[PDB]
Amino acid sequence: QPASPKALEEAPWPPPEGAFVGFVLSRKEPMWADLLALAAARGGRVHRAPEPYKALRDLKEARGLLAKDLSVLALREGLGLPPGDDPMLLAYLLDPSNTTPEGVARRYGGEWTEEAGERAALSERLFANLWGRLEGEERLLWLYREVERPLSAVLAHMEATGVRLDVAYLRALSLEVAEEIARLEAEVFRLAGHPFNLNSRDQLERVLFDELGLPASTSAAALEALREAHPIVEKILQYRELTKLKSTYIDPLPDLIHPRTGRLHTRFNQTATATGRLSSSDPNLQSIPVRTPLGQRIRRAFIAEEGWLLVALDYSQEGLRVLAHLSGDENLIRVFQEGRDIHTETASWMFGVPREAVNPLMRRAAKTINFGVLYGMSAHRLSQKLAIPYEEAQAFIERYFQSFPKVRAWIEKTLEEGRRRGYVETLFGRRRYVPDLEARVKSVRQAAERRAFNMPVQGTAADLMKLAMVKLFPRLEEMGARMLLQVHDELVLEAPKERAEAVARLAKEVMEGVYPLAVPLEVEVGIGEDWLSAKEAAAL
Repeated sequence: QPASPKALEEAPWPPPEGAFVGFVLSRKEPMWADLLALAAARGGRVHRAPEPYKALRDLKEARGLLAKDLSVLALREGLGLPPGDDPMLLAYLLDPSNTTPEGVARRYGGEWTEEAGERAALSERLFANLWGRLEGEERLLWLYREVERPLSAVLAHMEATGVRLDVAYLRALSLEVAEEIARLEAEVFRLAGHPFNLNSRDQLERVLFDELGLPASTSAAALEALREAHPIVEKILQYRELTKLKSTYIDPLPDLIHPRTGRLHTRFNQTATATGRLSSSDPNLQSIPVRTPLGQRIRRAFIAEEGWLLVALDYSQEGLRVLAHLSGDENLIRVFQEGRDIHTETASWMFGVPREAVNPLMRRAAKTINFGVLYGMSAHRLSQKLAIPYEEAQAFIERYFQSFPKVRAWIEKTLEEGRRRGYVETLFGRRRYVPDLEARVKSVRQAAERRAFNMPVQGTAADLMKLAMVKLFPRLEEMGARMLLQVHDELVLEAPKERAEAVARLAKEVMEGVYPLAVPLEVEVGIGEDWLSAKEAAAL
């Protein structure tokens, strides 16, 4: 028989100052959860709270794994318990593949279990280990102290505060989408010659392959191939598209209004993504359509409290400004410095015509490359998007890199340094490991290259936004305003109607002045009763 493992020593609540917390929720969403257990740990000693909710009052901060989530629940219960140290944040800075407590425990030692005392002891141990791993990493430590750890309190406020929704609007939008779905379904039935359950894979296989005799398997991948093969496949794809938007971004939202707050509590996570951008859940704001009429309409459902207004701020051409800075391209920097329309000025440079001779077609081409260049868009993709011959796409790309040669040089150098070193870095020194740059299979290596030279751009953009949020938040609290949402290049605030103007102007200032680049940062801002209106004002 084996020796028994060391047990945690246990002492009475409350714990001493600086203790690490562990906690178990009834479900993962803290705004919707019951706090089932609360423990704290210090120097191989664990303190279990007899009634969790009362025990929160004894803590000066939430220090441990998922600290932000405990802070959100505290805020829901009317208690201002700020998140402090969280080993998830350390692990994520060490390697952004570290996104879950179970993964971090597996990698760096211990085990993520369902018992609050063990989670408290795990938190303590993980912090010690990961803090040790970050010794002599000055830039990562600075990012931790100045961005990541303060940002966790900002995220707790956003999630706990939530956003008001227009339920009547959402019902009206739902009906409109239902009408379109019904129209498409009816067409599909006519083309098939009989009704069937469109959502049934078996029934749909019969129709496509056995009845219509289309080439032979009913996945979204499969139907994409056949999209042009028969008019019915196009209709099925649209039906699936609309059904998904309705069931993902429209119908669930009213049920996510919390009965106690009357608001939707979007869940924000700062250790979830490859690039370091913040991610959202319930809803995933990033997946709301941007361009389509339906996508814009969903944002009209997000409204301000009575007597308040939303303020929507967004960085203009954030990625391209970062690329100008990182590449040091003199021509690209000059475009931004001189403050003229970036895409027009780009077309002028590209086509060797004066800006006054730049036509819509030229501007559209310049704009497509200005966005595609960030992601490694191929000449083939460019030719498809502009509906021009491949050869002409190639010519445009050459004109672009003739105008902006250090952009091409920067791309090449980033991949070269990435191969040599095994990682790429943001401006603030966040590293992402990119082992597939040396992968044999050409397919996978090019996909890796695109993700690699994008990380400095999008990762830097994320860093700038996160620092802006950290700098802005206490100024907003002073003014009696709120920070609600972040997605893409954009930040949404809520302000008392009479303070909305002053909030907008201050937020624009803070965001534009967050960090000095070789080019100015530019932020557009709009004010409105709903998010879509605020965005429409900002684009005006």
